[PDB]
Amino acid sequence: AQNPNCNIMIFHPTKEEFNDFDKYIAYMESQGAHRAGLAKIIPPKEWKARETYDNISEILIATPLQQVASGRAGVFTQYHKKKKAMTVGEYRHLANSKKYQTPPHQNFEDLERKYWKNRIYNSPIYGADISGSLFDENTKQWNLGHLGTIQDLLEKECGVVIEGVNTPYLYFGMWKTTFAWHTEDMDLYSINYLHLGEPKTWYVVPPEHGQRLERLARELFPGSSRGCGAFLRHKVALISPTVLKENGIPFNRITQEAGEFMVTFPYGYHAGFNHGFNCAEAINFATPRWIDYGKMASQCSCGEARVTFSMDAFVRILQPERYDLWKRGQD
Ligand SMILES: O=C(O)CNC(=O)C(=O)O
Ligand SMILES: [Mg+2]
Ligand code: NI
Ligand SMILES: [Zn+2]
Repeated sequence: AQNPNCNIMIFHPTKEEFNDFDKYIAYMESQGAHRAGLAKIIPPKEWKARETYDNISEILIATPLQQVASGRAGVFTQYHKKKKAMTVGEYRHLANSKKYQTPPHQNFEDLERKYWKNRIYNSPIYGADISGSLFDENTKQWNLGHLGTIQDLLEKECGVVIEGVNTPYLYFGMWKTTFAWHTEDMDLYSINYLHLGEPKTWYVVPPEHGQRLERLARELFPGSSRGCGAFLRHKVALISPTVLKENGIPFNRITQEAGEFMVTFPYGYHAGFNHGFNCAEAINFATPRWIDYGKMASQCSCGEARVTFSMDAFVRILQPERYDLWKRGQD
């Protein structure tokens, strides 16, 4: 069995191997990449996402989210407080202000330590989940706005045509902005390109061990667990590496830099934080191997998780028994 210790693998495709996205994902899997839950892909040196980032300041962040924490330094939840709209250029200035800028530090490790020690005492503002793309239309390779859609994959595998579309989202981050422990909707893959700015640190639990993380989370967030049998779908809970190690949960960590892709694999729980002002783009995708994960994915039916239009058909076709209860939570 390839990659049996479930380590995060890093790939360096040539320009020729960068042509066929599906083929390269399948290649990574042949080498065991999926066992980690997360892989890094460094594009060939010839490749570029676009010519420059000099003209992005007028993009609008209609609903910036202030991430307010509750709990203890290693075990906390976050809620999102909506703020007034601002442009990317306004957000970048805010991120660089004395209140929100990255502190002096020695290296990524020192910064990680400062994050875990101090995150809860601050409320950073995240420009997350903005529909759009920064890939130039002429970029032909690994262009997240031109991937095959999940609806087309389900149709190809299962023969059923369904409604829905699949488009990318932009994330504008600052120091301490945080993504809570989660897997993707319907335990899909995700792909994330860091377009510009400061790094993003990731933590991941191998898919084969995801239920260990779920059991710990039920213990650590006991009111939340009573409220919902899949509350990590709410994307609000954080658990530090120190706490995971204390409880024997297998995981790995890696830092993504500007110009790099990350791929998360079906049912690979992940969480992380941004080092300073940055812009990432991400989208969900599927392969034939995903179908069995989609069929088995947990669902939030308490009402909190509230998701996209396109999830309806996935539930309806892959999980018909769950459909009626799930839809009541959507309505
Ligand atoms: O970048 C972020 O804030 C969160 N991204 C992801 O969870 C992903 O790309 O799957
Ligand atoms: Mg602009
Ligand atoms: Ni994700
Ligand atoms: Zn729920």
